[PDB]
Formats: sequence, C-alpha cells, structure tokens
Amino acid sequence: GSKPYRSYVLLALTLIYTLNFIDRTVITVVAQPIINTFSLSDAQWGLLTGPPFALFYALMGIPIAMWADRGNRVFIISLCVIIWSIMTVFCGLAASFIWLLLFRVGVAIGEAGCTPPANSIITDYYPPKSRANAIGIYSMGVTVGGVMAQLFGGALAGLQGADFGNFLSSIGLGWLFSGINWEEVEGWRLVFVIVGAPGILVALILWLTTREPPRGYSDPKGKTPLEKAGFFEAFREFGAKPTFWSLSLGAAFVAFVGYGLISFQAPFLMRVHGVSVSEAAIRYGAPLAAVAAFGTFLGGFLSEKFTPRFPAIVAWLPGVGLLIAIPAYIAAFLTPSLTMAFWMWVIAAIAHYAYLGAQYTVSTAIVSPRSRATTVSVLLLIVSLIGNGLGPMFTGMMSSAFMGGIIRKNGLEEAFATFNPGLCAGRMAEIGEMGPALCSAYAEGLRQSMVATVVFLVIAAAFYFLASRTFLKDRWSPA
Repeated sequence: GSKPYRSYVLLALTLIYTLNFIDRTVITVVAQPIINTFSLSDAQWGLLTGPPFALFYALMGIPIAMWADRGNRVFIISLCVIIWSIMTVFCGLAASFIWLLLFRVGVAIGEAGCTPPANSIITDYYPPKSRANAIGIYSMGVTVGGVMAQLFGGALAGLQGADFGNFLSSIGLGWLFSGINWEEVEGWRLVFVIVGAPGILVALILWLTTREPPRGYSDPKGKTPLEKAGFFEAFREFGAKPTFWSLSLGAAFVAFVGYGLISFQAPFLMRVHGVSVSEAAIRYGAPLAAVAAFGTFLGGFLSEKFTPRFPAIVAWLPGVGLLIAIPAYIAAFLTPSLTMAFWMWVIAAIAHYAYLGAQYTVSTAIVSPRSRATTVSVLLLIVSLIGNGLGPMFTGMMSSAFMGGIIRKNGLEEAFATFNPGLCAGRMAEIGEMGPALCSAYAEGLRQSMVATVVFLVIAAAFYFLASRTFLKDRWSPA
C-alpha cells in the first residue's frame, strides 16, 4: 500500500476492532435493566454472558480462519461488521430471553470474523520495519473498546425512550413514532440500537474506501521451510511441556474470575450501593476497565523487565500477588463506603490483571518461535473458553444459590413465588410484608457469590506456582 492511505486503512481497522469490543462488552452495562425487564435469575444472566461465546471460537473462529487465509480478505471484515451490528440492534428488540440468547450467539458468530482478516491486511499492508507498532495500535482496540463501551453505555442507559422517539420524529424518521409507543421502551434497547446501528454504515465505508492488499508484500530472502512452517506439529511441541498447560489453566482461571466479576459488576454496585446504570458504568466501570488494561500491560512490562533472564517472577517462588488480590477484592465487597470499594477494587484489579499479562508474557518463553504463534493462539482459546464460558455461569448460579439459602434460612418461598427484580428498585412500598427482606436477599446472594468467585484466585495462584516449579525444565534455551 501507500503511506497516508495505509495509515487510513489502519485507522479504520482499529476503529472496527474498537466497535467490536464496544458491542461485545456493553451488555455488562445494561445487565440489571435487562434482568428487570425479562425477570431473570442471576443464573440466567450468567448463562447469557458466558457460554454464548462458546460459539465464538467453537465454530466461526476455525472456519473464519480457514476462510480468511484463503481469500476475499476485505469483503469478509465488512460482511462480519454488518453481521454483528445487525445482531446487536436485534438484541435491542428481543421478545423473549431465548431471542436475546440467540442474538448474542449471532453477535459472536459475526465478531469471530474480525481479527484474522484484519491481521492479514495489516501484515500485507505494512512493511516489516513498522508492521509491529501497527499491530500494536490495532490491538489498542480492546482497551479503548472496553472503556468506551462503559462510557457510551452509561450515557445511553437511563435515556427515556420518549426522548429517543421525539428525536427520531424531530429528524423526519417518523416511520417509528406512530409505529410504536416510546414510553414503554427500556433504555438498554436504545443502547443496543445506537451502538449496533452505525456498524452497517461503517461496513459500507470499509467496503468502499479500502483496497485489498496484493498479499506477500512481505520480506524477501526466506528459503523454503518445506515443513509447512508451524501447523499441527507446533501443538505437540508445546503439548509435551506441562508448564504450558499449567499456565493456560492459571490464566484461564484469572479470566474466569475477571469475566464473572464484570458480568455481575454493575448489578452488584446497583443492588448494594444503589447507583444509576449511568454512575455504575461511567464513574466506575470505565475507570475500572482502564485500570484492568493497565494492570495487564504493567504485568507484561514487569515480565519484560526481568524476563530477559529470570522468569515467572514474584516475591519469591509462588505468585502470592494473586493471593493479595483476594483480600482487597473481598474488602471492596464487604464495605459500606463506596469510595473505599472503588479504590480497593482499583488496587486488586491492578494485581489481578497483572498476573494475567504476566502469564501471557511467560507463555512466549516456553517454546521455539516457530511455534510461539500457534502457542499463544491455543492459550488464548483455552482462556476464553474456560473463563468466558464458566466464570459468569458460576458467579450467577452462586448468586441464585446463595439467595436460595437465605430464602430457605428465612423460609421466604411464599413471598418469592411472586418475586420479580424490578419492583425492588424504587417501588419498595407496593410489594408486600416481605418486600425489603426479598430485595436484601437479592443483593446479598450476589455479594456472597462475588466473594466466592474471587477464591478461585487460590486455584489460579496454585496453578501459577505449579508452573513456576516445572518451568525451569520446560524453559526454551538456545544452548
């Protein structure tokens, strides 16, 4: 490609990836409102924010990959942008929670067709002198995507549907004004619609302003490997090594905790501290997500600070920094002062994602570079699968379980057989003799579930240490 033109192509791909993660994580913002509207158990909210992305790499990742290395390299991104933005707005207008679940699966279907083609495009668009910092810029999409999803969700939540209707009517899109009443539409429907909708426009803009690179605009002298570089074989080279399995296990459990936590984050701060969706997702969710990214990068940086030689670094021997994350999290959860909560949480996130990025760096250091590629792929697959799939599922089913127990220990089942969530928020009076009891249970069950999930950081530390042992033999030396 050219130079200002390929710079533009890079801006467009980084923006696509930003939007990918905006549409991917905004759902954690409108958690509680979605629950109020569809009257869901936290176990269901977990079933919705976790195992749907089972499909993300379960099918699409593998066929998208196959289909992206083969051909049609720009059309694929723009098609998938259309796909996951359409699926998003469809979430904004879902009858049953089953339709929400399928629309989320479809969003994942679409989003799995972003990175393989975007990578191929940056590669064959950029010369090896600077391809590196290019891929780095593109990667920055995740961080910006998360923090911006939190901000835009907070902004668009708590937005009267009548405001949106009157706006659309004020611009001449009256095909929807009389079509349906806007005072009965909930703000998360608007979040979804406004976040997904411009994706179609952006996929068009991509299809139009982006030439496909000729490919192989790569490096010149490279003798034939004859052995198909790294493919299946790299797996057994890293599958021999048990440090690989133990680090991918510990990393997947770090992620299991982090994912469950974000999945019920806004619900927590709302139920306990009574904060608007806006506050919960703006004053806290976005700074927290930034701090999470920073803790990750800091962890990789403290690896790069001493992974030149000494590895799996820690105080001495085990990674107790995870263990240290544990009580600060628990403190955030067991506090009456919200300031306190925020700050404690900040601290522990810094530690928590530290040990994630750390593990990430350490992975690269166990295998030959001819295989480090597919090694980091397989590790991120393990981590997304286990973490995403099972983290919220545990956090939510525990929230139900621990609410359950409370009900049982106060035999409240007669009052609960008519319990919905939404009434608890602001409509306190018009519930019953056992109204406040039932809201207090809805909150404390989730509280106990959060405090329960962090204890998986014990499993995480256990795996980290477990690998810090077998590491030395597993290490890859040039000698």
